[PDB]
Amino acid sequence: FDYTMVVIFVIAVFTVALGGYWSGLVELENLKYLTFSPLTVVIFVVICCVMMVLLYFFYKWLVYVMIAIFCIASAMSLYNCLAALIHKIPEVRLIFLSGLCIAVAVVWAVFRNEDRWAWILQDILGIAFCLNLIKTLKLPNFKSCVILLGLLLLYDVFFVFITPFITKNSIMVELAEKLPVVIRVPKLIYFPVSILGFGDIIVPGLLIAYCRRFDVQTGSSYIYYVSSTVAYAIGMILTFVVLVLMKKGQPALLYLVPCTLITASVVAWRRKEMKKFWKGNS
Ligand SMILES: CC(C)C[C@H](NC(=O)[C@H](Cc1ccccc1)C[C@@H](O)[C@H](Cc1ccccc1)NC(=O)OC(C)(C)C)C(=O)N[C@@H](Cc1ccccc1)C(N)=O
Repeated sequence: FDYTMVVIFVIAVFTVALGGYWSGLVELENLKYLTFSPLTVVIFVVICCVMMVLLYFFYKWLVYVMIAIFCIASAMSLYNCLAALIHKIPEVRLIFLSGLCIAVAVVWAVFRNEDRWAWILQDILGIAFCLNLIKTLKLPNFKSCVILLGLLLLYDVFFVFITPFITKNSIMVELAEKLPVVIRVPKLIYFPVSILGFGDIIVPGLLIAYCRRFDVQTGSSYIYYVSSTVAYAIGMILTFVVLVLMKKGQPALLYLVPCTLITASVVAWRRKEMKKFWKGNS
């Protein structure tokens, strides 16, 4: 047990409970986006696998390409999130916000080496990126949710567990000039860092976004969203316990997808609404 492990859990739940909640907020005003498809989901999974293999085998230039793309995407996402937050309280303001965001992104790009104090910048950029990507990506129905979660679960478990049995080098032991995707937090006793991927925040984030959208659509207030967030937090705690008591790295998707899927299925089945929750309205 350590204080750092608490901080990662708070970040991984605050920015998923807010990413999911915010998704339903725009849904409310619509009733007054790149929707996925099962074939599209499979294509995205295959492209993710190919991208990961290319990252591992062509690392030298792929790291710089990923840093540049992540910097631009995170600057844009931070601008969008800050503009959305400021819009509520009563353009030159947009230009100033874009300038501040690009200044933060440039500072992060030029200060990626010092791990003493670049982790704050990387955490803020990652939280903004995850929030924006959860808001903008909408799933059509629970079938896509289940297919994507299961395919990612099998893919990630394979990549982390079966790869050591063949490759002489786990692939993720090299993937975490480090990769600009993983969230880095040093030991918060005096400042050896922890790592949490963006997938743990995004994929259950997409499921919670869909749950909140369904909440808004059907009429129920907070049932599915609260249930999914509670199960996601319990999954994070269980993953942390298993990681500490196993002394090895652990694929969290393994202790996240079953919990979230089971809780969503149970909460949908208790009300006899599985068919509607699975087909997708309209
Ligand atoms: C909640 C968290 C604690 C769990 C964390 N596991 C993880 O973060 C998982 C695997 C991983 C990632 C990076 C390094 C190792 C292992 C993340 C893993 O599940 C996802 C899979 C995924 C999901 C959706 C879409 C695409 C991919 N990985 C992912 O999103 O892609 C990258 C690698 C680019 C971040 C972990 O095991 N951390 C260990 C690993 C470690 C890091 C540093 C030193 C020693 C050991 C730790 N003790 O900090």
